[PDB]
Formats: sequence, structure tokens, C-alpha cells
Amino acid sequence: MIIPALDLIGDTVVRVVRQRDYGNDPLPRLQDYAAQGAEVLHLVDLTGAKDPAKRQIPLIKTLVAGVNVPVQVGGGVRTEEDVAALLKAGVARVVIASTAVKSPDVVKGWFERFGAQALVLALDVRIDEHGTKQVAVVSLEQLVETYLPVGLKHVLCTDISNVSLYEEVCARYPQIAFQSSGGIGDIDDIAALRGTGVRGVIVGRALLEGKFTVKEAIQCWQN
Ligand code: NA
Repeated sequence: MIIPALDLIGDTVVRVVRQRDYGNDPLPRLQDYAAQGAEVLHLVDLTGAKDPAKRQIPLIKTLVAGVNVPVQVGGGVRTEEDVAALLKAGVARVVIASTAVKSPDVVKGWFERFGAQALVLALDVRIDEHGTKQVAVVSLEQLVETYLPVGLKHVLCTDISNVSLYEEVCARYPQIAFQSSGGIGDIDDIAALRGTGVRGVIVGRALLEGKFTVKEAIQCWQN
């Protein structure tokens, strides 16, 4: 799957690493992502990620209501209440950050209550000098072990160290549906990831930049 994605600061669509400002119409943007055939969408609430007390619930309610396809939302999700709040806003899956790295027993609890189909674990992966896949702020393997007993199913992988990693880990963990994020700059990057075993590709920047349209991405990826 192609998974189009918007990063949000307040009501404002942005490019980040803040880099560029693209307006205050996330909804027509999303709806046009959907019109072209996107099956899943992806939001990051950077305002909430900065401080969770300012979680943009009303906004996210609106955005999720305005489209008729599942939406996954991340950004500062670090307590059970936040997960419930996001779900209560209509969100189809909650994307969890570094907490799932730091606090396995808590997060295991979230899995046990909400179920694994509702959660996505977001991991920044570093390949080090030695060739170990480590997980940013512990190895990938270690994490997968920690969460297999509670039915781990969805991982969002950003590589911050490209095809071959995904080939190997997708082969090692056939029970995990991997999502690649970052590293997309043109339609060819999408073609590249096509046969790797990766299940979903997060696409953001390239779309705002007009390199291609979601219809083109889908044409590519879906061969
Ligand atoms: Na697709």
C-alpha cells in the first residue's frame, strides 16, 4: 500500500526534520489523496508531540470524519489515555513512539486492552559499524521479542542510517507488516521498495513537492 501522510503543526501542513509551510487545508488535501485511491492515510500531530496537553483532538476528529478510509495518527502518544482519546476521535490506528522502547510493560498493557490491530510501533533503526539493527531514542530483534507475546503486527520503520535492510527484516519477520517511512524522493524509490516484502509505504514530502501524484504512486507500487 501507498500511505499518504501529512505532518501537522496546529492547523498547518509542514515539512520537517520545521522546514517548509504548505498551507492550512489539510482536509481537501486528504480528500484528494483518497479520491486518487489511497486506502490508508497517516497524520502526525506535531503540536501534540511537543506537548500532549495540546493534543489537537478537535482537529483530528474533523480530519478523520472528512474521509471514509482508515487513518493512523502519531505524535506524542505516551500514555493509555492518549491512545483512548485518539481512538475516541475516530482514529483507526495509533502510532506509538519511543515509549514502546522505554516502557515495555506499560505498552504491553496497551496491546492487551486495545488489541494489536489498533496499534503501530514506530522505530527509528540505525545500522551501526558492526551491522546490528539497533533501535533509537536495544536491537530490532529484542523489541520484536518483547512484543510477539502480545500479538505485535504493525511496525513503522524509519531507517536513519536501503532496500536490503527491508528485504532481510521482512524475510525474518513474516508475521509483521512493515511500513517504510522516509527515503522517498521520486517514483523510482517507490519502485525500488516494491518487491522487498514491505507492506506499506509512507509518502509525505514527495507529494507536497509535486514529484508525483498519489494515482501515480499507486500505479507504480501496485504494478
Ligand atoms: Na495502494
